[PDB]
Amino acid sequence: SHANINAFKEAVTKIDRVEINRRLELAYAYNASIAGAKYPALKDPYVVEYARMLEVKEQIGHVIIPRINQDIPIYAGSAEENLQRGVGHLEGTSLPVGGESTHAVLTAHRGLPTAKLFTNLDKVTVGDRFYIEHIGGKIAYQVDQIKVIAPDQLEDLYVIQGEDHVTLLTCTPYMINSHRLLVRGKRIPYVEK
Repeated sequence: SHANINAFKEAVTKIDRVEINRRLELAYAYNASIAGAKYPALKDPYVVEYARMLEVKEQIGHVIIPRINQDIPIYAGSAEENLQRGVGHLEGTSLPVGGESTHAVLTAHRGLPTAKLFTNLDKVTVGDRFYIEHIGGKIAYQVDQIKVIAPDQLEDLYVIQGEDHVTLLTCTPYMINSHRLLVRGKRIPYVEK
């Protein structure tokens, strides 16, 4: 739950520097591929192996949003039962390891009584930060843009060359769900410790 986020942190440091690196390289190449593409077409999210190099205890990292006090693991795919445990990554977009010309897209449900999750995302504001902890470390984002789009539209979801973004996508307005809320971070250097 919050308990399988620790399964992550701990299991990671049992993987040695070399192995970690090899996996990271695979993710980078995957991202380079997407960078250079010409367009995947992204099935709006409303097994999956594409991100195995990143998977540790069936998760690909976790995401921390301080403003809403969440720390939620991230699972590959927008799969139906995975969105009950945490955050799903939209296949077709960059893998959430950052780097020049990336754009990862993460997504989560709102208003599940037990989970919570992205329900409180509307409370997030340009200027807040959020952080992504994956096999090779923590990376940090600062919300530069906030947008509301019809589900048909996706142009905002694609890689912007030269730039490094992560989008936290959810449905909106609350309990109406006719459009999508996009909360966009822009990479900043990590300095929290």
